[PDB]
Amino acid sequence: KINLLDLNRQQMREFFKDLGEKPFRADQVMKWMYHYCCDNFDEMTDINKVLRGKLKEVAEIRAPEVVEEQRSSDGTIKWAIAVGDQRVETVYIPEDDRATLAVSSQVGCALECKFCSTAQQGFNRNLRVSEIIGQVWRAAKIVGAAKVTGQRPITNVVMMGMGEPLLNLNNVVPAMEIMLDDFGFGLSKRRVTLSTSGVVPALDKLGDMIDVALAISLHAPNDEIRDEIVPINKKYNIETFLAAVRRYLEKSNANQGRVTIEYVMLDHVNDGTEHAHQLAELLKDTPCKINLIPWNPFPGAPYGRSSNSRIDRFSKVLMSYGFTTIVRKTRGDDIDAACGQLAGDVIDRTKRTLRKRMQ
Ligand SMILES: C[S@@+](CC[C@H](N)C(=O)[O-])C[C@H]1O[C@@H](n2cnc3c(N)ncnc32)[C@H](O)[C@@H]1O
Ligand code: SF4
Repeated sequence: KINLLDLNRQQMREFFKDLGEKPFRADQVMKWMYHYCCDNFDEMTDINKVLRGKLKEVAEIRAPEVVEEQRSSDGTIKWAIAVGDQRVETVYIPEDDRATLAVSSQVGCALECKFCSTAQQGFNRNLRVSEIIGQVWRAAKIVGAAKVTGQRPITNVVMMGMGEPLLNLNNVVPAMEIMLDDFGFGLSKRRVTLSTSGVVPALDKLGDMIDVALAISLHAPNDEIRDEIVPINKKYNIETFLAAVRRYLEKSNANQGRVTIEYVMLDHVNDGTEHAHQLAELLKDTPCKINLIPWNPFPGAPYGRSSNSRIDRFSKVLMSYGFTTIVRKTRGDDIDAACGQLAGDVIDRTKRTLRKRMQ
């Protein structure tokens, strides 16, 4: 069967057209899928029985299943999401004004950032469209669909889970189109954020095919430090990445002329005042919002979390130059906040297979 979660509205309309139906019936079906979090054609009351019969025969609504769940005391929910044999993560982060979902793009990652727990695993495969938007669907359902509960479950989506989004453009863009779509999750392009370590050629391509909010993962004042922290800097350095960001903003207006800059705080690597000064000079031409993220530790990594006093000094240096700097609050401290810890080692795959036999 065709999984309807793989399709955007354009593709959803043409599918129904081959079924012998008028375009807006696809829109009507999407609405049941995303506004009500429905995966059952029998539950769709305002669709005629004939159309309902065609859909059950050739189509399915199969969302990724939750294999594990962790609820924090601050509201943060973290899920291990099954995608065939392997596992990926999805984190729900509730706030006062916003509700943010962290979605994964790939199974593992090939970019080997030394401060990321997914790096040590290595890359396995990219996710399908259904496997990316189905994280949102599944999260929305469990949290509570908009037209079921009355309140939207998810107001903000950030592609900051496992994987590098820009190395999966073919599946990530259509999935984001569904997030943006009114018959999908009806999100503003300000509320859909793609994070990237800096795959420059792909970033130039992203701007030609969609307009969403960009956030860059910088983590360094210079190229000498970033070669160590973020290996892709060896291929596309900071000034090549910054120049690519300006080219994107000339096409994009989701950022409103100001790119988001992610900057993790690692003990005595990139958190002294001398790094803040260098970073201020670096970005003097590029308008931005700087998010200072405290490093969530995990076993194995050769780094420590930066003391909050050093984070304040670092922040105040940048604020003196006139940069808008945000110190991001840590979420899920009582649980595994570290990105990629719940979905653990690769060898569990075999141990899961023996589990199902004696179930
Ligand atoms: C996991 S990456 C995925 C998207 C993209 N490849 C990127 O690097 O931006 C998203 C963000 O998670 C953050 N991150 C990854 N591992 C972390 C860790 N162990 N502690 C704190 N932040 C982490 C990085 O700063 C990065 O900006
Ligand atoms: S930080 Fe982003 S790019 Fe670097 S390894 Fe982790 S997921 Fe891949």
